[PDB]
Amino acid sequence: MKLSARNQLAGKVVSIKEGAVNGIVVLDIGGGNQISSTISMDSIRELGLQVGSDAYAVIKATSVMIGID
Amino acid sequence: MKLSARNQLAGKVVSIKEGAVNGIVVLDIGGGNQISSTISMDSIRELGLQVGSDAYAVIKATSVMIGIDD
Amino acid sequence: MKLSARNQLAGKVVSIKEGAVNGIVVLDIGGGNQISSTISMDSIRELGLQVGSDAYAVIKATSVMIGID
Amino acid sequence: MKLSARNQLAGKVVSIKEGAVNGIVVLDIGGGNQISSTISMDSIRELGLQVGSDAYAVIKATSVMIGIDDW
Amino acid sequence: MKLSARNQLAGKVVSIKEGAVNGIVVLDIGGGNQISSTISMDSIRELGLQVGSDAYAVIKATSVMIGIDD
Amino acid sequence: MKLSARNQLAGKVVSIKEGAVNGIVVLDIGGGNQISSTISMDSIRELGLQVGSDAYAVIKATSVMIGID
Repeated sequence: MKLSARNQLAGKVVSIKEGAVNGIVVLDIGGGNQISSTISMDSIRELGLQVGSDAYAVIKATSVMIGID
Repeated sequence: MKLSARNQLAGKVVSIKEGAVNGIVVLDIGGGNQISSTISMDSIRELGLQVGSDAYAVIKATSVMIGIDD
Repeated sequence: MKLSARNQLAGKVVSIKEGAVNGIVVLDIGGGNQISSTISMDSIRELGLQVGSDAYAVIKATSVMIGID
Repeated sequence: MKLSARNQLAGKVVSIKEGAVNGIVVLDIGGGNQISSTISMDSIRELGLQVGSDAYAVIKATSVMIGIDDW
Repeated sequence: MKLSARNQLAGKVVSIKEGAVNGIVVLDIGGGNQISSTISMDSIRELGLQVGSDAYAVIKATSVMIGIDD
Repeated sequence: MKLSARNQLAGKVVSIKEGAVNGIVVLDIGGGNQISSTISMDSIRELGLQVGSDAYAVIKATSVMIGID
């Protein structure tokens, strides 16, 4: 599928924290940056994610805030 | 403040699209990646954002989905 | 791409209201249900959406509340 | 209460997966579609939800993305 | 309707900024605190919101971040 | 950091329910209102949250719905 979400950042899975109904996936997206994603365990299983998998961090623009020092 | 949001990514403002009550800020966070943020125009003014400003893209972990190739 | 979002509902575009930076797309997903989506105008153009387009309403499970009478 | 959320879709609870502080509720909203919801266990209990309960999937318009096949 | 959203804060409408497809509603919830809401212009009209209207700010718990000083 | 989030509500922590990857923090912001926040356990620990902590409820404007009687 092609998605409206303005942010679709390729990266490699660095870690997966398995929980009860959710888990947290950490992706290395390059440039020294990592992104953490809290999603359903069903989705982690259905996408076959494991440490080392290639994936994307997907974020709708209305979910992104801006901060300054 | 220090925020619980797991994602706080430093970058430089590449463009700002001004709208009616919202605008869209694009940040270059390095590594060839950019992040687009849709926030209120009031916040854009109050934070003093301009093209070239140093800023952060801040994203709660529960807002991030994972994708894989087809 | 394939997405973790638990909700990916097929439907056809019934209307698009254009704004300044955002627009509102209404999708008929059948069975008398319609979904309204508020997204960037850039995405609306990039996905080539028009009245009648086939599309999907995509919703992260953590964005769905449950209500009762 | 009347809510601003543009999406308020009636359906029946088909399943509830209990987690630690959250659970996942699945609603059959008709037309062969289901909606899955991740909400607090406290709310699942307070709303008295069970398999067979009548409910609504409530989604703010700004939370809905659009996808296409792109073929 | 009854909603699972764990946050439902009564207040009075102090201001409405109209936009193109969205507007921004500000509620006085008391104690010197205000809540700003970015919602569709359709909802603002359909709910009959005006300066002075009694209303509620409704927020899903997964939408709330926690911050601290320093 | 300074954040674009239009809602930054001072309060004191009255409860913490720990989960597997998330926990739920309840902040009393005065006037008889309490705000519940579902965030990662990592964040709860990293912010040093305990009953009695001074903190802020931070909410993006696009996450706030309006309801009426």
